[PDB]
Amino acid sequence: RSAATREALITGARKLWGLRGYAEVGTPEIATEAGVTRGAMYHQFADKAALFRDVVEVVEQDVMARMATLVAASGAATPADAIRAAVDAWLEVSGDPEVRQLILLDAPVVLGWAGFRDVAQRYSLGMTEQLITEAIRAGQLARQPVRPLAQVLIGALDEAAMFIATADDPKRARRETRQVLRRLIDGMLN
Amino acid sequence: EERSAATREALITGARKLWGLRGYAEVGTPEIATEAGVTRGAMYHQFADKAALFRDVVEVVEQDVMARMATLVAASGAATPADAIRAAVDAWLEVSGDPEVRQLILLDAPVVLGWAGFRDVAQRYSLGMTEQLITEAIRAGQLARQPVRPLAQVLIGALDEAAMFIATADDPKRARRETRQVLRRLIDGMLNG
Ligand SMILES: CC(C)Sc1nc2ncnc(N)c2[nH]1
Ligand SMILES: CC(C)Sc1nc2ncnc(N)c2[nH]1
Repeated sequence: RSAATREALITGARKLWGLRGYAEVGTPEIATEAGVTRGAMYHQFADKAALFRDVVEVVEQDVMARMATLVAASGAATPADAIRAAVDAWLEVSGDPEVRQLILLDAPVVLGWAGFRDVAQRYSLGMTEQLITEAIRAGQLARQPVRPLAQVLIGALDEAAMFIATADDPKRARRETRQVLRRLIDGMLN
Repeated sequence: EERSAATREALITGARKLWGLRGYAEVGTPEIATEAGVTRGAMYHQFADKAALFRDVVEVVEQDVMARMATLVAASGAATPADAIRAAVDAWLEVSGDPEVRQLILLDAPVVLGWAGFRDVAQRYSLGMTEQLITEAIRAGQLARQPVRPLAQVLIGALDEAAMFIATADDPKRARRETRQVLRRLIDGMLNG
């Protein structure tokens, strides 16, 4: 009922904002894409930013699912190779035009830095801490505090993706950034 | 004329002090005018609104952050580019740990300036110094030849997240010790020297 309306609105908002950006699409156009009235939409979402918060949750769930599948697919043989594949998986997924627009460009603006940090960490800290713990257990990464390392790596990878997202030559930005991240990772791994 | 130049400096000083202590959201422009000893009319002549005064406060705070980083690196006695990078990382944790810098740069500025605004300021102050330390290390053979701007950007993201993690940690003393250790391991893995 309400759940059907909310799911229609989130789907339509993800599609249209994914293509043209948060700033360029109003709630009435999203209501039309979804097949609901303005009244029904206003009942479910106070304002545009509330609908965007639910869009970011569903997109982040999909980002983390896709990254897990690419890492499972990579044929990584050790925890060190799992971390290298996880970095390749992030650059691949964050290079999706919808992810670029909603997560890398719009979410930091609409959510704020604190908001974006909270979402990024809520979705990514667990996977990141896991990869670090497995590398430490396999003797391929120095025993060190896991959470601070995970935090710093997430900040590095988020900034890498945002640099590529806004680069004048994104093809070259991506190749050069991937080399930077490999050197950084490889200096930690043994 | 001289009265107005004095008023502008008094407002920036008083706003920096009070917002530094209690946060942007907790201090209004009337209290800042009173602190500075000027009328609301004199404050309104200098600053269209509260956020315009905050933008000028961020500029003098950022100038002092970058000056203090340069001072702490000069004071380290670093003799090589590699040792200057190690000193610069320790200097950022020290400077970003100043309670006024924490409150105005790490907490208030992203909110008041917005994302685009805050990133533009952060880059204007930090990218130059960072790229210079990287170029010197590459020239000295202490860092592999590579494109400078992508490395600078990734390291700035790492260092910004380190500072924000300490700023909001349950135990900031421990967060800072542990973050300093992981950043030292990270740069020592990349530096030939
Ligand atoms: C996969 C991780 C090693 S890196 C990462 N950064 C992120 N930022 C925003 N949303 C996410 N899901 C992120 N994941
Ligand atoms: C230059 C390096 C220590 S990293 C750095 N990130 C920053 N963010 C905001 N304002 C600054 N001055 C910053 N410096």
